[PDB]
Amino acid sequence: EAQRQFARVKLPARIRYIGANREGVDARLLDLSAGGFAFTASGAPIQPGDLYKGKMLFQVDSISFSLEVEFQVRSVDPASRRVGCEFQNLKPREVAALRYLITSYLAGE
Amino acid sequence: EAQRQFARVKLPARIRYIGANREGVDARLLDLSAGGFAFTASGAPIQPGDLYKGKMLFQVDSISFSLEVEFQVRSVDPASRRVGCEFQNLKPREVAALRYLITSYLAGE
Ligand SMILES: Nc1nc2c(ncn2[C@@H]2O[C@@H]3COP(=O)(O)O[C@H]4[C@@H](O)[C@H](n5cnc6c(=O)[nH]c(N)nc65)O[C@@H]4COP(=O)(O)O[C@H]3[C@H]2O)c(=O)[nH]1
Ligand SMILES: Nc1nc2c(ncn2[C@@H]2O[C@@H]3COP(=O)(O)O[C@H]4[C@@H](O)[C@H](n5cnc6c(=O)[nH]c(N)nc65)O[C@@H]4COP(=O)(O)O[C@H]3[C@H]2O)c(=O)[nH]1
Ligand SMILES: Nc1nc2c(ncn2[C@@H]2O[C@@H]3COP(=O)(O)O[C@H]4[C@@H](O)[C@H](n5cnc6c(=O)[nH]c(N)nc65)O[C@@H]4COP(=O)(O)O[C@H]3[C@H]2O)c(=O)[nH]1
Ligand SMILES: Nc1nc2c(ncn2[C@@H]2O[C@@H]3COP(=O)(O)O[C@H]4[C@@H](O)[C@H](n5cnc6c(=O)[nH]c(N)nc65)O[C@@H]4COP(=O)(O)O[C@H]3[C@H]2O)c(=O)[nH]1
Repeated sequence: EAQRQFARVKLPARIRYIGANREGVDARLLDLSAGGFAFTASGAPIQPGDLYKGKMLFQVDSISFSLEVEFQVRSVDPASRRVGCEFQNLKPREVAALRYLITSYLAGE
Repeated sequence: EAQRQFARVKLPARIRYIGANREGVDARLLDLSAGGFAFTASGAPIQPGDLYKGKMLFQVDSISFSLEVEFQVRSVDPASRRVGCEFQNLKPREVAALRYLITSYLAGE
C-alpha cells in the first residue's frame, strides 16, 4: 500500500463542475484532502485523466470555504462509479490554507 | 493610543445583516480583523451597543470564506457614519482560523 501524502477527511462538501456531455454536475464529496477528493459519478461518462474546472465548497469550524479548482481524474472504478481526483495548479498559500483547515478538522476528531 | 489586540487588514469583504428598520444591509468592509470589522453605515439609524447577526464574506488566497457572525457595534462616528464592530461568541477554532487566514494575508503584503 502507498502512503497518502495528505490526510483525508469526510466533511460537508460539494463539487460543481461542467462535465463531458456539457452536463452540469453537483456532487457531494466522499472525502477531501489538500491533494484532492472523491465523489460518486452517478451519471455521464468520465475517464481517468479528464481535466475539469469547478467550484468546490466545504465547511470546517462553522466556516464555509469555496474556491475555483482545476482537477485531474486519477481513477474511475467502473463498478461503484467512485471517482478519485487530484487538484491541479493550486498556489502555495492555497495548499497551505487547505492543509491548515483540514488539520484543524482532524484535530477536532 | 491603545494597542489593537488583532491586526487589521483591508481585503475584499462584505457583511449582510438585517438592521434596525427591518431594512436589509449589504456593506463592503473598510477593514477586518479576528476581533471585528468596520463599515460605512450610509443608511438607517444605528447605535453603539446594537447587536446584529449576519453573514460575512471575505476572500484570502483565492479562497472565499463565509460565516454567520453575531456582532456588537462598538462605535459610531455620527459624522463619517463609520461603524466599528466587535464579533461576539466566536468559537475558539473559528477565531484561530480567522487569525490564521488574516496572518496569511498579512504575510503576502
Ligand atoms: N486509484 C485510487 N483509488 C482510491 C484512492 N483512494 C481511494 N480509492 C478507491 O476507493 C476505495 C476505497 O477507499 P477507502 O475508503 O479510503 O479505503 C481503502 C483504504 O482504506 C485502504 N487502502 C487500500 N490501498 C491503500 C493504499 O495504497 N494506501 C492507503 N493509504 N490505503 C489503502 O483499503 C481500502 C480500499 O482499497 P481499494 O480496494 O483500493 O478501494 C479503494 C479504491 O478503489 C486512491 O488514492 N487511488
Ligand atoms: N481525498 C482524495 N484524494 C485523491 C483521491 N484519489 C486521488 N486523490 C489525490 O490524487 C493523488 C493521486 O492519486 P492516485 O493517482 O490514485 O495515486 C494514489 C494511489 O495510487 C494510492 N492510494 C492511496 N490510497 C489508496 C487506496 O485507498 N486504494 C488504492 N488502491 N490506492 C490508494 O496512493 C497514491 C497517492 O495517494 P495520495 O498521496 O493521497 O495522492 C492522491 C490524492 O492527493 C481520493 O479518492 N480522495
Ligand atoms: N472607537 C473606535 N474607533 C475606531 C477604531 N478603529 C478605527 N476607528 C475610527 O476610524 C477612524 C480611522 O481609523 P484608522 O484608519 O485605522 O486610522 C486611525 C489609526 O491609524 C490611528 N489611531 C488613532 N487612535 C488609535 C488607537 O487608540 N490605537 C491604534 N492602534 N491606532 C489609533 O489614528 C487614525 C485615526 O484615529 P481616530 O481619530 O480615532 O479615527 C478613527 C476612528 O474614528 C476603534 O477600534 N475604535
Ligand atoms: N477590524 C476592526 N475591528 C474593530 C473596529 N472597531 C472595533 N473593533 C473590534 O472591537 C474591539 C473593540 O473596539 P473598541 O471598543 O472601539 O475599543 C478599541 C478602541 O477603544 C481603541 N482603538 C483601536 N484603534 C483605534 C483607532 O484607530 N482610533 C481610536 N479612537 N481608537 C482605537 O482600542 C480598543 C481596542 O481595539 P481592538 O483591540 O482592535 O478591539 C476592537 C476590535 O477587535 C474596527 O473599526 N475595525
